[PDB]
Amino acid sequence: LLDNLLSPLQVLDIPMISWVVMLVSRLLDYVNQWSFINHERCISVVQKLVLFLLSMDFTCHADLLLFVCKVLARIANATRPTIHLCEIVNEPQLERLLLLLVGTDFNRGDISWGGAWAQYSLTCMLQDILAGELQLSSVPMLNVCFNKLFSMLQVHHVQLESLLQLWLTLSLNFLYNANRIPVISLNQASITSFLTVLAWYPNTLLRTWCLVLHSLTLMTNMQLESTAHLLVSDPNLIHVLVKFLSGQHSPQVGPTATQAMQEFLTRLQVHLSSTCPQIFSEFLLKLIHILSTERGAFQTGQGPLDAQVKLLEFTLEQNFEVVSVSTISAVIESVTFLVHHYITCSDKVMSRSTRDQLMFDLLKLVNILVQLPLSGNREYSARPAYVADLVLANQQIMSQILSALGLCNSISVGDGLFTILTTLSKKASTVHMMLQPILTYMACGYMGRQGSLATCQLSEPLLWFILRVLDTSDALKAFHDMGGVQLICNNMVTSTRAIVNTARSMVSTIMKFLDGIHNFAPLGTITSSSPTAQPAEVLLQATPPHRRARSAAWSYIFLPEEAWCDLTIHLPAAVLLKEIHIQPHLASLATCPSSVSVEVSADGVNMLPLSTPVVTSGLTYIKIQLVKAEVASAVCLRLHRPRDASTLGLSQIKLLGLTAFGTTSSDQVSKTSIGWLRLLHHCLTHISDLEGMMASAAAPTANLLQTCAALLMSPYCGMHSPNIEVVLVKIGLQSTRIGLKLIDILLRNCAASLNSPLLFGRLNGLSSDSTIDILYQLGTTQDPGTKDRIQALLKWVSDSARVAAMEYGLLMPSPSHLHCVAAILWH
Amino acid sequence: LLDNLLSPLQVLDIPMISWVVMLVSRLLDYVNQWSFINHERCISVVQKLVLFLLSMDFTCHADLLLFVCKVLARIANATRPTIHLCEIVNEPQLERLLLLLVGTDFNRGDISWGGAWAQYSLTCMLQDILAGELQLSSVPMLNVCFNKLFSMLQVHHVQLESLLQLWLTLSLNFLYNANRIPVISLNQASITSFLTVLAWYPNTLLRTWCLVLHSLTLMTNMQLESTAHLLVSDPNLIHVLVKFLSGQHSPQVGPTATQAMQEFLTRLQVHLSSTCPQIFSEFLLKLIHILSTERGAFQTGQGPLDAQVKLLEFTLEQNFEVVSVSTISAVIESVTFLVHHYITCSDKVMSRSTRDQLMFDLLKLVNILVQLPLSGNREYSARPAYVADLVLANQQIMSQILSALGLCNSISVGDGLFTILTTLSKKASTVHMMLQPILTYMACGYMGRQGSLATCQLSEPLLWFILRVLDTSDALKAFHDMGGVQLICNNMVTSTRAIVNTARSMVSTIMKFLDGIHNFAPLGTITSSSPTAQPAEVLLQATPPHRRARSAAWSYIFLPEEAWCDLTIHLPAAVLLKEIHIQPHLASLATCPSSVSVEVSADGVNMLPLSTPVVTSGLTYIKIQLVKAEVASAVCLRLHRPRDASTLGLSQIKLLGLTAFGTTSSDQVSKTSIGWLRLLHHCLTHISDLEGMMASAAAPTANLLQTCAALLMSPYCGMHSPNIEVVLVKIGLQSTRIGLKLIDILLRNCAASLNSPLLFGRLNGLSSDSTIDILYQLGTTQDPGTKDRIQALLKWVSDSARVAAMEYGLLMPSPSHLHCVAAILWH
Repeated sequence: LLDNLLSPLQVLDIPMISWVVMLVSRLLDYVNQWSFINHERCISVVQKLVLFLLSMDFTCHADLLLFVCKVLARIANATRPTIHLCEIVNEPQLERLLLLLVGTDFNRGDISWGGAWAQYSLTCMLQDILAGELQLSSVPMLNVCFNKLFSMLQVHHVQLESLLQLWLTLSLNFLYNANRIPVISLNQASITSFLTVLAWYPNTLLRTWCLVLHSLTLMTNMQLESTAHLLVSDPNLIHVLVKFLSGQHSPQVGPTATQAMQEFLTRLQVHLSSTCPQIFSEFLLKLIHILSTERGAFQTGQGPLDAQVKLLEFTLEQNFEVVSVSTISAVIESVTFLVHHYITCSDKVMSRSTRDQLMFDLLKLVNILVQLPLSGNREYSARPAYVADLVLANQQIMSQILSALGLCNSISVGDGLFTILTTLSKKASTVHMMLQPILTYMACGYMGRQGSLATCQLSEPLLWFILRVLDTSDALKAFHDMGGVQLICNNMVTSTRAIVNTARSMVSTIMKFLDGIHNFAPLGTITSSSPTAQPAEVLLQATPPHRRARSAAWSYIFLPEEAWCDLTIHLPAAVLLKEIHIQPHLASLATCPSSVSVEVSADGVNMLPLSTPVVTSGLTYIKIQLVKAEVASAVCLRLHRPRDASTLGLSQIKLLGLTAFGTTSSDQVSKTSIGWLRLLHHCLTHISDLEGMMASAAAPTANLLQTCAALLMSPYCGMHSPNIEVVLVKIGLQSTRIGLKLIDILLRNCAASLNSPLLFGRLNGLSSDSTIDILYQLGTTQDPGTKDRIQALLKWVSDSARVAAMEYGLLMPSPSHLHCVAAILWH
Repeated sequence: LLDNLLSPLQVLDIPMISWVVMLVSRLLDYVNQWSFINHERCISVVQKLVLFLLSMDFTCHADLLLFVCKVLARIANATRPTIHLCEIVNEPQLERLLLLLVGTDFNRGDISWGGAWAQYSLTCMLQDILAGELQLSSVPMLNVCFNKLFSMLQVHHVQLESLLQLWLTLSLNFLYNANRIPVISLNQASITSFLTVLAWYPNTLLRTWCLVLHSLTLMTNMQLESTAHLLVSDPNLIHVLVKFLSGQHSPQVGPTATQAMQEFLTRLQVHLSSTCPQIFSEFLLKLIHILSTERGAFQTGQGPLDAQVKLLEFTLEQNFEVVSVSTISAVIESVTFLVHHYITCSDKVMSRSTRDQLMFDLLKLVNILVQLPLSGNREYSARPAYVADLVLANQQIMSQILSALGLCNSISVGDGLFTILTTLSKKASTVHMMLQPILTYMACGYMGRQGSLATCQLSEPLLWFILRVLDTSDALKAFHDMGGVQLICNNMVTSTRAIVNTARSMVSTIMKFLDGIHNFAPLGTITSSSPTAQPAEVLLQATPPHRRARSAAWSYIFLPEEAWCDLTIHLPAAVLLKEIHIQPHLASLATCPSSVSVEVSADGVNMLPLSTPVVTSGLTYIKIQLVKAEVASAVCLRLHRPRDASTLGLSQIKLLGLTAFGTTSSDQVSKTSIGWLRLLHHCLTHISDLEGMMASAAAPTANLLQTCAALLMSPYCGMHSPNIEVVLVKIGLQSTRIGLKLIDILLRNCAASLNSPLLFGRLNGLSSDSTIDILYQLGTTQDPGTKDRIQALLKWVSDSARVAAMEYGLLMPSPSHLHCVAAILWH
């Protein structure tokens, strides 16, 4: 009946056909993909049903199409030798059929031919018929058709997303699995056109990308040169993966997309492993280089951080043997520049309640790369020189790394840099290779500047690294041979001139005599630029409201056109602001500001934003820490209207910091000259057998003893007094002349002998346990100068006596130093 | 006393000096900027105090420095002829003093010389001394010094941020104001080096930018060629403003930075207005072009949207006379490409609870630009041709605009495009200039493709535009002369072949006989991949929990390493999912997911992410609307851990959509061929005097009447039946032959005479009010064909009679058509 009703296709009574198709559908379904709807004569009727599907125009209706598809599938699958797709259609028919699903003459993006239900029904019918099959195989014909469909992407005759979805659906035979061999084999031209289109494809949304990654994965599993090789060897693959990784939605792509990318890369690695894994590792390194280069995704903070971190994690497990040194060095250089920028461009505030992980993973990758042995000709990682040597010889890379570590303080990004530098030192061909960049760094100031008072930036981490490099006698001897001792001694003198001591002295003491951070908000006065706003004085109260206070202490009603509310807190006097706490109304977190822009005014008149607004939606407590404490007599909080409320509710605002003086006034290597002294102490003491040499290198430098004494008589600035004492004794004893100079510095004139050192800050002849010990050791140490030393000591005694019988050192001899001279004579 | 104590500067007893300085400070303060601390001999002591400040090294202490600064300022300001800075210091001294504040040998980024309090005290002292001044003026000397300091930026001897802060502070005399003339005049070399450094400066945080903008503003107010001209004429200014505008923090810069940018641009405009405003307008257009070009900020969705919108708003108020046509056309082209990308790359979901404003403002700018008169030589906007003409002649721009409007549906971005097109038509030199791009667009398919069934995308907005362009007789005549009637008629036939009707027909009726969107969540089964998660079935309940329910209906405890929780809802059958509602626990909005990644599965096995995760922190209700309804038998919600909680709390999840059939199964121009018919009706009816011509152009096209009849007998698809009837009568009457064909189509064979039209879908001879009216009018209209028409009518009667005495049209004559023939004979 249905056969005869359709016979005109090969006048139609569409109403009678409809009744019959519905009846036949109901009978066949009484005989899961079709729940949404709730053997030669068989070939005849199914062929006619396909013709009918192909004949449907605007006079036909999608709802009938659904049943036609359902019945077609069910009949194909009901016959003993299942009817194959190649018995049902021919090539032009199959092509038109698939174009109903994917052609741009039938589908206009959001508008699909026959609607979503028709698309779905057609797909389900094709899938059912194929599955029944999986005499003549239909796969050859599907291959022809899909290769044509892929050849049609470049001219915009086929929609990428629908083609991919369809090819995935039909080739999976139904759950996706990254190890599946597609039923429908695409040819090399298809894969190439696919990559080309993707490289230029402008509208790649996330669903499209997930389809793309799943399909690339399955393509790698096709027997086409393997497809994995074709793909990785194609320049377009890098463009495509860069587009993907370069990106109110979250920047992320979410776990499923990230895992899709991982599965793709894993499949590439696996297919290339037992043949040519070097091109895969080189592809990964080229990719990372592109992402890390200036104005690239990593540098601009673009793209799905989750996918980028996953890429780095995957890359860190790869074997980089037989990789070109050019790509390795390119990635090392881009990465070191990137991480240096990252550490130097750090935001001025921090709010918490990650890109660090990405930077750390890149530094880990660099660590892996610098350890690779080089080939004989130094062009490829091998498998006794190393990539490390090329890096050490690169002055710009080493400068960037060392200054980066110089900007770190006491595993993180700084730890990553330390690990790299430690590796570089272990892998350096010679200790000189490692020392030369260190010495270059120590010989210049900020960003390689020169100048009289310009000296390089030290940090506890960088210092620890240098000490590790200077750990062996061979390293210390080389350091000496390259003029390192003179360099650190000069740097100590210079840096001591170019810093003022921030440790409190007697001015702070006189202030205290005249009467962990502290909340100054309660002392403040709070205003709003809005004339209608509720008085916010309650926000300043030292004691917050109860964590269940049902009504926000303070509320702001936004006019429908208002994006920002402002609250300015004027303090009675400037303070060193370190943190700003904002407590939103916990009971109604929808009224929390979506973001907060902090401006600070030192003079309390000219406000300056601290940073870009911090995102605060979803936070129960907003803690904005100033990385660098700022002098502030006023703080303007600009609170952005909540995402999902017209009122802003706040409980408390705290402005935490320190006063200059009073009770509320509560990395030395980075802020003082002490790091140079710690280096000098290490050189003088670490390898006793070299002390002599080091002392002789150090003793000549002008004003070194005066500076070291100054550091000795300073409040603790990151070096325990005994080490400074040891430095002073070893230099003072390395020769008689310097011994006399040290005695004169301690007892008589301790000042330096606009860029010249001065050391005016200390009274002459002051004594401490340290100077007593030093003088005792100078007196009682037995060597050629001992006599002269005693002599000078006795001179200072009689001189003092003489002045007393009538130089602040001589008008005010320390009783302790006199007693020390007596204790020396006694011994 | 203090003078004599300091006399060694020009041995120091720093303790005695400290006591004295503190006493003197207390006496002077008993005789607001210094609250943070709580006349030739005068020149002598102040000079010595400056020497002391300059002599401070690590043996001196910052706390004393504070009082030294306070006392220095107070003494300078206490003497009758205030002591001027130039009496206190000389050039090298002043330079060192300022370098204490801004030099990189004394300041290391976060580490400042003497600490924040010392920096502040030094600044306050300089400001106080200057203010007292404002015999010899100190301004010349400050000019020298600051020009030197700016010359020192390029070699990294001066920190940009501190130099800018200091120059701003000192030149303002204290509240900042964009109309202030700086006290300290910088020279051309300074401004040039400033711009150069800024162009390359890698670490420009927001405070740096605010300083930069304030200082550029004030520089424009300096009498240096005016400084405004120097700035705008400098290529670096564009690089700098692009860096600024190209950018958990909000992408925005906040109101203060945005206003700083506006003030800067306003000052540039004002300074350049009465001299050379064309270079300023050209600068604005070059800037916008750079931001809008491919891979630029606007295109990549980067930078402070608030500042970018403010830039566009500012630009929209400028006069663009005497601007080069090259820059105008460049910006028009980049902007049209951008907005086309924007409309075509729209996200697949939408969540609400803006970049549109930016796109709309760019389209407004384009609208302003296309209206500019051209100079005689067509190289510069003038002040009777227009930029509009150049745009109309640009095929790529017109294609992009028209396809963009083709993707819009019934002021927004689409309104902006419509406004532009309307302007282009009003400004076109001739109607042909406007019609040619329309006709080109109508002659091709998607992205200019060709093909048998490929036809262009129409939309209600684009259609309205075309009708407005075809409003006059001159326009309709030209449209006819260029073959537009034949084009729209062919397009109607073709598009009708290439679409299936999605309107419900009798299959939906039979389904209903066999028994605004709907929540299918309650029918679903919900699971989590986490074995420990609480059963989430409560989330599916049709009825939400009370809006004050104190305990989340469902909660998920995140393991410390878990970023995502997942909830998969399997539905009993596929549905057309249109929306996903997620109700978080309103009482505890801290437990709301920070973001939600929706995956949908049509087969309920293979999940595909819909889009990148939607940001949901701060939302009281999460409504994710699928722009394109998707078939879904399962939905996987991946909820991201809250920003500030280890538990996720949810009240309800709804999955709203439609079933294919049943009770729950509840822009035609874009999805049908009707737009072509609305155009044909407009051509045939709008200017009665042209009807003849139009009809003669339309009547020849093959299968046109069959298609128009098909559309007539279709369910309403965006065209009321009377208009279709008018089209049919006018064509059928334009000649006797076609009249006979129309009679045969209505009474006998209505089917078309894989790309050929078919129109199989309709029984022959069916009647409606419309066909009755058409046939009546054909019969009773008096003209040459009338007789033949009656004749054919009578033929159909007797033929029918004859078949009855023994073509479905003849075996089933409509009683209504027979009666209509009788009513015709009677008249």
